[PDB]
Amino acid sequence: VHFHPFGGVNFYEMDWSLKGDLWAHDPVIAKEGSRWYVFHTGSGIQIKTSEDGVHWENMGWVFPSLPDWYKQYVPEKDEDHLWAPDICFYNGIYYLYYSVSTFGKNTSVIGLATNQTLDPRDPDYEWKDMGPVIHSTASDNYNAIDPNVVFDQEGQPWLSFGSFWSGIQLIQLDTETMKPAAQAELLTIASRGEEPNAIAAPFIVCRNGYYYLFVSFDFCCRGIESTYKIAVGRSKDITGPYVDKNGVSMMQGGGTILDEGNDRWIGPGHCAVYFSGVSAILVNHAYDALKNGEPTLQIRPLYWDDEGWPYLSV
Ligand SMILES: [Ca+2]
Repeated sequence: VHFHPFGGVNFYEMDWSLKGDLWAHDPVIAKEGSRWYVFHTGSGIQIKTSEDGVHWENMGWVFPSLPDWYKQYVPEKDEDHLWAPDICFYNGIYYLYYSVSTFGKNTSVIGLATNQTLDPRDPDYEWKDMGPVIHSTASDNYNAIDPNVVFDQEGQPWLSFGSFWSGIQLIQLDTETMKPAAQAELLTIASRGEEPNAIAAPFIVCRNGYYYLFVSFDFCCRGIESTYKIAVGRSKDITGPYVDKNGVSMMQGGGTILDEGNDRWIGPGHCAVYFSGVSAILVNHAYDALKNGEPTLQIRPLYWDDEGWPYLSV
C-alpha cells in the first residue's frame, strides 16, 4: 500500500510476541527505513519506536505544547491528551491526523500535523501544525474523532471518522491540501441503528477490488469492563454500501465480528490493518485482565479466506 509502506517484510513469518513498553490506546503504525513507529492516544500524541516491530520503546510525543486553535473548537478542554492518531505517507510527507475532544461530547475537531520524516535524528524532523481538518459542534449529528485516511484504487484520498451519534462518516480529501474541499459532501457509511450508537474507530483498506471497513463496536475505556469488539464489512465502491458476510448493511448494524476478546484480553478494539507483500497484520489495543485493565498494544497476523474475508489465526 503506497501510503502505508512496509517494504519487503513477511508479517506471517514473524514472531509477534511483543516486548517492551506496550501501554497503548488507539494505535497506528508506520515504518520508515529500518525503524518502526507507533502513534497512540495520550499527552501530545504519544510515540513509540522499534527496530523490529516487536520490541517497543517509548519515544516522546508529537506536540510538547498544544496549538492555541484547539480552543476555538473545544474551549472546555483542559488537559493535553490527544486521541486516535492516524498516519500515512504521501508525496514524501507524513500526514498525522488526530482528535481534539472531551469525553462524552461531540464538540470535537480532527487536526493534521505533518513531518518530512519520522526519525528525530534527521535534521528535517519537525512536526508542523497544519491546523484543523473537520470539526463537529453539539448541533451536529456526528463526532469529529477517530480519523483514518485511505487512498482508493484510483488515487483519491478519503477521510473516514466518527464515534457515536449518527456513526461513521466519509469525506473526500484533496491531494494537495490533504483536507476536504469546503463544499465536499459528508457521507454516513455505518451505524449500529441503535441508541446510543456504539460504533467508532473506522479503518478502511482495499484488497482485491473490495474496500473493507473495520470498526469497533460497543464500549472502550472501562478497563476490564470494556466491551469493545472489532467488526468488518466490505463494498466494491469506497462509498458503500458496506455489507457483512450475511448480506447485512453496516448502516443497519451489519458487521462480521473478527475479535470480541476473551478472559485474558478484554475489549479488543480501535484497530488498524497493514499489508506487506501477501501478508497482513491487525493492530489494536486490548485491556489486560491480568494487569488492572491496562490497555495494551496487540499486533497479530491477519489472514484472508478464499471468499476474501479476513480472519485471525489461532
Ligand atoms: Ca484509528
